[PDB]
Amino acid sequence: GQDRSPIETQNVETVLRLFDEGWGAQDGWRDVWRETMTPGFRSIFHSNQAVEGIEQAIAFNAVLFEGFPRLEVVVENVTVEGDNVVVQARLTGAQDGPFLGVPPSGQMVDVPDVTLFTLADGQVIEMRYFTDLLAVMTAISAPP
Amino acid sequence: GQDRSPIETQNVETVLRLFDEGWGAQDGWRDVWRETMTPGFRSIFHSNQAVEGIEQAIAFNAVLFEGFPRLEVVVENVTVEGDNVVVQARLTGAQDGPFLGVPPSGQMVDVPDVTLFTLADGQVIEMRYFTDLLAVMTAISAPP
Ligand SMILES: [Cl-]
Ligand SMILES: [Cl-]
Repeated sequence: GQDRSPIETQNVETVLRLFDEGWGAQDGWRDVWRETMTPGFRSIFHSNQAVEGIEQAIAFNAVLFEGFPRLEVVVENVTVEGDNVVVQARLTGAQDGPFLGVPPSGQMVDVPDVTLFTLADGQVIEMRYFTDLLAVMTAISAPP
Repeated sequence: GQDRSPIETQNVETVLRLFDEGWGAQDGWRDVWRETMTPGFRSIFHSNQAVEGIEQAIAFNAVLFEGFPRLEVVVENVTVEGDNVVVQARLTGAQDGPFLGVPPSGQMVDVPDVTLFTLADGQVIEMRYFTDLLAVMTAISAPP
C-alpha cells in the first residue's frame, strides 16, 4: 500500500493524542484539546447541532465523561486521507455518573464507535462522532 | 494532497456504486451487492452482532428499507486509505413502513451517517454502519 504522506502521518499523530493524553478520562486532557484544536473548533455529536468553539466543545466533552469517568478507549482502526482522519475504537466502562438525563446506574457498556476529524494546517477544526447511543441508553435505563 | 493510488481509487469506485445502483431504495440493488461483496461478507449495524453471509446481509438490508422505502442518500465525504473506505452521507425520507418494531408512522427523518467498508482484492468483505439511530427511533416513536 501507498504510504502516508508527511502531512497525513502528522495529522494522525496529532489526532491520536486525543485518545491518550487528550482522552477525557485522563487528567490534563483539556490542555491537550487547547493545543490541538483551533479556537473555532466545532464538535458534532451524532445528529445534534454543532457545539461551536473550543471551550464550549470542551465543556460538552466534560459532561459526557461525568457519566463514564473511568471510560476506556481502545483504538482499532485509523484511516487517513489528507486532512480527514477517521478513528474507530471500542469503549468500555461503567455509568457511574449522570449521563444524558439518566441517573448513575453503574451499568457496563462495551460499544464500538467512530470519530471523524477534519484538520487544517495541522490543527483539528471539526470532530464528528457516532457510537451505538441507542444501545447505551437502553442498557443504562434498564430497570433493576 | 497525495493522489489516490490505483487500488484506492478502484476501491472507491466500487464502494460508491452501493450508494447509487446498489442503494436499497433502487430496483436491482441486490444484484449489485452480489457482484460487489464476497460470499462471506459481514454486515455490522451499530453494536449489533455481525450478520454473516451475503444473502443474510442482503436480507437484513431489505428489512431496513421496508421501513423507509423511498430513503434518499446524499454522499458528502469519501475517505480512503488502502482497503478501507469511509463514506459519510445524509439520509432523508419518511418511515412509511414498519421499522425495528415501530409500526409505520410516516415520520420524516434527516440524519447524518457513516459507513465503513473493508475490501480485499477489489471486493467488499465487511461493512460497519452508524447513524443517529436514537434520534430516528425517538422521532418515529413520538406520539401523534
Ligand atoms: Cl483537564
Ligand atoms: Cl433488487
